[PDB]
Amino acid sequence: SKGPAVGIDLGTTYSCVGVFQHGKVEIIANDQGNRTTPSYVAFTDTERLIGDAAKNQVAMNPTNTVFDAKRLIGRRFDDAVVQSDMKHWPFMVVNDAGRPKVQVEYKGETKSFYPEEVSSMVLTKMKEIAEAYLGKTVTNAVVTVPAYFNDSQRQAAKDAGTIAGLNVLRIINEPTAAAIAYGLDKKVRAERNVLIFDLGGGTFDVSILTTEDGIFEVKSTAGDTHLGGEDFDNRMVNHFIAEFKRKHKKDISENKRAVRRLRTACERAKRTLSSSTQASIEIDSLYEGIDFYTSITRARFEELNADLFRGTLDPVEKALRDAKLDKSQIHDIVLVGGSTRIPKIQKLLQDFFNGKELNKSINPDEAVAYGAAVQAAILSG
Ligand SMILES: Nc1ncnc2c1ncn2[C@@H]1O[C@H](COP(=O)(O)OP(=O)(O)O)[C@@H](O)[C@H]1O
Repeated sequence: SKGPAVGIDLGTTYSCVGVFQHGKVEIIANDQGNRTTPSYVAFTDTERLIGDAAKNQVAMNPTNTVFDAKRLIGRRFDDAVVQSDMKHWPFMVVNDAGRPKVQVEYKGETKSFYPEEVSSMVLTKMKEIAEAYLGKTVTNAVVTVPAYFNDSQRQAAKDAGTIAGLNVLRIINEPTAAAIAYGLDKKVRAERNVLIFDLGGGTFDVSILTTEDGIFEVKSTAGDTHLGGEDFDNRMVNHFIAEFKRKHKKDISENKRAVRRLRTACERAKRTLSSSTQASIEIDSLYEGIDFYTSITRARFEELNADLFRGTLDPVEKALRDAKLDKSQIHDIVLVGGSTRIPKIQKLLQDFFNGKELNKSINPDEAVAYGAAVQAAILSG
């Protein structure tokens, strides 16, 4: 026997899967052709679309396109963290005897779903993707939950795998995976103090990790659970909403769809802003048939979020305090999280540790997956 054993990075927002076949951990590409998937589950009149095609339909299907599934998993309905977010989603999360589900309308009927199977649904597609490129049925996986996950959330995110059909070997911490990606545990026989800076698409996770000879210990976590990628897009989306409104003197705001088209355009823009210094927002017949055609500077950009971009440096210290370690004591700075591609966030942190070089060679949206797959081979039999 042998069996392809994949490591999956289930995200909050996006999830990436990857395997390591003889020598390299290759990161299973996507049907549309991406190294990701946005963690989106949609129910319409005909079908239930997971992955990308779901995310694309969220304007034209608001009330019945479920997402941010990972924020519910683990908690009971009467929890605080659910009560706050309950006021921020186009769908409905209800209670069923203390436990929550998402109520939506699937193929004309009205059904309800338990977080672990909304999150399972993603795994299922994530499952298929592994099968697509490898050419065989994939049963073994290793999943990533953040450091702040308690048994409740683990036993659920473990359960998303079981229900997906997956036989989950072990279930590990994101920050840890990252450190393993870089082989920071493959060490040189001293003690190790490592730092993880995930800056997701919705979550800012910071961790300071001690490797005491081959083994990790999870030291101190920290961050803003509502600061992230989308927020950055919101500042852009909020800006152009203004520039256009003032260019024509016609406000778009309360137009659910006009809003989204710009949205996805600001996203596209922001990403290239990490290499190029100029973005180009090009949306045809946006609103009242008017076209929108403009640009945004990388300069202009960094100043839009500047208040937020800058502020992240704060938890770095804050963990480092609880961690009972000085800036210097860290032997590794690992840039995990997609958003860490923004060069403004990069230098801010690189300056913060005073010139130190940053561990950023692997694509900050994959990284947590890379190890997930690696830690798998070891566990693979
Ligand atoms: N080249 C890029 N430049 C800037 N931001 C990016 C780039 N690529 C992706 N992002 C952003 O990073 C976020 C994705 O991080 P994500 O993959 O969700 O982390 P996790 O998987 O830990 O949730 C998205 O909001 C996306 O817009």
